[PDB]
Amino acid sequence: AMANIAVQRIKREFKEVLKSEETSKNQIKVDLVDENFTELRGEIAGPPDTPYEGGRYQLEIKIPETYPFNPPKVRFITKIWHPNISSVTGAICLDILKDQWAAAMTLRTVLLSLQALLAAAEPDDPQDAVVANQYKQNPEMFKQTARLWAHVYAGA
Repeated sequence: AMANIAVQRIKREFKEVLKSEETSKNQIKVDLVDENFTELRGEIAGPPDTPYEGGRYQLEIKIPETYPFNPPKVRFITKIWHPNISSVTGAICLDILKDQWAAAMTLRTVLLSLQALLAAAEPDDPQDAVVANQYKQNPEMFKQTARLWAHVYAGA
């Protein structure tokens, strides 16, 4: 097992996700992978009124031994076309997953923050340059491409 603080935090946070209004709306979900709690599987719904609407995105979530004092490591398993996520690896550019993690944050707020990122790209500080360039230079074709990928990869 992990340290008591980490185990108790993760169990509490799993309960929080289960009991949340957002899971009742089918917006977020977290499931077990191990017999332990070092890897979890997240899922988020594409926010409404975005190219990701209708899609569901699986997330690889790795909990460090130092939880809650360092962030989970999170990657998109489900491929997505977004300026702040690698279209190749699913790697995520988001401050709360690096220098702006706070110990008060939770699995629930991480999932909800990732949804919010889907609704509010920051192309000037990108993860994927090709995607970010298209977002800026041809937003109509960015939208068509992201929608297509939501159908192709995310069940939209």
